[PDB]
This record gives sequence, structure tokens and C-alpha cells, in this order.
Amino acid sequence: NATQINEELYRLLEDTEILNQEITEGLLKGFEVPDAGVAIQLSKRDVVYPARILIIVLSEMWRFGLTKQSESFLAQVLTTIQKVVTQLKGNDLIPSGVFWLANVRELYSFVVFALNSILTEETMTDEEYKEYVSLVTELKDDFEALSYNIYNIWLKKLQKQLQKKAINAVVISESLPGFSAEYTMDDILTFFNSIYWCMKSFHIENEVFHAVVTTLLNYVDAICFNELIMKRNFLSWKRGLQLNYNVTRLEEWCKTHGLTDGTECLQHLIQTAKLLQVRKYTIEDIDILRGICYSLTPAQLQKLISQYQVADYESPIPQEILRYVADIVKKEAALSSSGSIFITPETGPFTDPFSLIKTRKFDQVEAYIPAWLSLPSTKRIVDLVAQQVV
Repeated sequence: NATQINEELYRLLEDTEILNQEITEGLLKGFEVPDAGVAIQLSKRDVVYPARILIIVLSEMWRFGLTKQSESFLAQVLTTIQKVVTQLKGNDLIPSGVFWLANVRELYSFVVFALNSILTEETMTDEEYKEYVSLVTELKDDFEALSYNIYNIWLKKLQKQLQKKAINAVVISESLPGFSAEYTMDDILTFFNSIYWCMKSFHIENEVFHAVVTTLLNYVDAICFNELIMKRNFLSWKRGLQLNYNVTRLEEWCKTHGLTDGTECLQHLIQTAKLLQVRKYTIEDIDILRGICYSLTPAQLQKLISQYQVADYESPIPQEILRYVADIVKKEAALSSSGSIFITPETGPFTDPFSLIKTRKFDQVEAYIPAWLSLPSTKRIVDLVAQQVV
């Protein structure tokens, strides 16, 4: 009895109090991320289970012409997903963020699919039709905004977590303990490995990984560089070698995970490590140093060189070199009209990389809802939709 299926479907969708509470509190706030990482063979339906359920429910609302109730249901959904991402923190930050980007991307992708199909096919007034094209068009803009918003909320949280770890790991932690006599580089690699693996396991398009990682490495370069350039009894040949090792490990991680641009992201740190290690004896050494250190200004060069701490049995930086560098800075300043030492960290807002990319092609998928969930009305809707496939 399809009329008995449709009758039960219709009454389940009409009861917004129960259905909305189930969707918002159970499905969305109660989300569980599947285990990701190495040798983990996740199917898409394990990743995007909330989106796929919402897609089944939304479409059944539209099938029954509950167009205004879909609108209020979706308003709650959008609200809830954004709030959920806004509360993300701690060890779950990476997996849970990637999880939500995957799901919002799935939802946006469905809405674009729906809009195209509503515009392209003849199946009922043209005033009902007009308000329906209008609603879906508006839903597309709302999901585009949600995606932009959550990408940005999450990326900022990621930056904050790196602020906290990266400075100790890259700048202060000794790669050679005692050599010049708490987070380490391993924690930084773990962070970036988690981003790589979650994205891989949750089927995130590769352009997104590159955008996230490039934004983050550039941020690391800025904040760590800015801490280093302030240090006055710290910069030495030994610290240069240690920094080279810290930096190089990140640079080689980039190489192996496709990030050809990585070396370019880390240039201020790479070139600082160089400055701290190369000979600084002659005027020629300093002109060579400048070409090597193309990403550093004369004022930056001059701060680093002037704050360099010579070891016992190491030759001082000659005064002639110190004044040569000070007079390159004096010249560059004066060149601003011919005839900051800090790098500004990029805090966004950032372009949503999903927006630059074709949406996912919508193939119909079997009405599935995970067994571990406890959503009575939602599960009944899904079970009923699945019955009318037989």
C-alpha cells in the first residue's frame, strides 16, 4: 500500500516538533565521526550519514509539497551545523571539522543538483513552481554561506592550535637536546598528518587539503619568524642548525604529501636558518647572504645579524660588516622617494576552496541510516522511503 506508506510518511513529516528535535539534537549535535587514518577503508555513506539522511527527509518534504516546513526545518539545520562547528575544540578539532566540511559539501552538492533538475525537467501551479525555484535558489545561497562560514571558523581554530604548539616546537624545542648547553616537532607532524589522513579518509577533494595546509604553513612561517626576530640572546650557529632540522622535517613532509609549494610557504624560516649558518666574515659574504635570503628585507637581515650570538672560539661579526648592513638599511629607506621587521600573519577570512570546485555529481543512494543511531521518527521515514523502492 503506497497510499498507506505515503499516509504514514506524511504524518511523520507533519510532526515538526518531534522530527526537528530528533534531527537537531540527535543527528546533528550527537554526531559521531568514524575512525580515520592509515589503512582505514571508509565508505562515503559512513562519512556523510547526516547529510544523506537530511537529503532523504528534505526531498520527501518537497515531494509532499511541504515547502514552507522544509524552509523552517532547514533554518534549524543550518543554525545547528554552524553552532556545532563553533564549539569544536581539542583533540577532536581536525576530524570533526573535516567531517562537517564533507557533510555540508554533500548537502550543498544536493541542492545544486536539485536546482538544476527543477529548472531542466517538466514533471503544479506556476506560482507554486515560482516559489519553489525561489526557495531552492535561496537554499543554495544559504549552504554556500554555511560552507564558507564553517571553513573559516575551523581554519581559525586550527591556526590557534598551531600558535600554541608551533612556536615551542619550531623555535624553542631543541631538536638536539642539550646542544645549546612542551611541544616537539613530532606533535606538529602529527597535526599535519591528522589533516592529511582525515581528508583522505573522508573523501575530501585534494584542492581543499592544499588550501588548508598552505594557509597553515604560511601562518607557521609568520608567527615563528616573528618570535625569532625578537630574540636577543638566542640566535646562534647552534640554533641555526636546530632550526634547519625543525624546518626541514616540515618541508620534507610537504614533498611527500603533494605540497610542491611547501618550501615556498616556509621561506622566512628556511632563509633565517641559512643566515644563522653561513659565513658572515666579508662584505662579499653579506652580498651572497642577501641573494640567498631573498624573502628577508634589509631591516630584517640587519636585526638578525646584529642579534647573532657568537660562540666561544667563534670569530665576532666584524664592525665593518655591521655598518655595511646598517647602511644598506639606510639606503633602502631613502630609496622610497628617488628622483616593519614583522611578517603580518594571514588571519583571513579565507576563500572557501570548495567554492572553486565543481560540485559532487548526485547519483541516487539507498536510504541508509546507521544502526547505532536512536532516532525513531527519522529511521521510520528512511525505512518507509526504502519500502517504496521495492
